[PDB]
Amino acid sequence: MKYHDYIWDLGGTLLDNYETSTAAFVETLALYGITQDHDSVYQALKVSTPFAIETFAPNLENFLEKYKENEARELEHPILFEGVSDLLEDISNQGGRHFLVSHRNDQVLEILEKTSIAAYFTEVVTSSSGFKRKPNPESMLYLREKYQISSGLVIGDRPIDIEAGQAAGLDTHLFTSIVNLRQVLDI
Ligand SMILES: [Ca+2]
Repeated sequence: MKYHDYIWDLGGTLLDNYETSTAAFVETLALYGITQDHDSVYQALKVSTPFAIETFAPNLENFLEKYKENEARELEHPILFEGVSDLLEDISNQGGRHFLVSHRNDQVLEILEKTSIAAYFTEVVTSSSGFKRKPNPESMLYLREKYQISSGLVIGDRPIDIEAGQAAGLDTHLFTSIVNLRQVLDI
């Protein structure tokens, strides 16, 4: 068991936020009589919302407003990446601890409840903890000190996650899939 402590990222790592957003974006396009495929919309949103709108909905009246309403509805039932809860469990079964660092406010906590993974986290750091944003290592150094982390892995989907982890003296994993993370961990 290579690491004891796991410092997670939510969006793009545990939470498939682009899936719920894609569902909302595709359904909003349909209101205007427009069909676009899942994979194109998903990739466009991963670039940015302005890119997705300029690409697929540049002159659709009230599109953003309606899209955001549909997205909020989708997020009544957020979607984790496939296999997340089983991986969290396998790690916890070996005595591992899970932490979460987010730049978002305390809505994070609602998402963890709705997806039934709140029980996994020893501590969830949100913006209300007052720390600087990644890639600044402040929040991960706080966790390292408070929880006396000697064997920690920082998992996130973006460069800033890796940079924060490195600057905090922790090993990192650039998340692409749950299966691949399992392969790296032998678990
Ligand atoms: Ca992320």
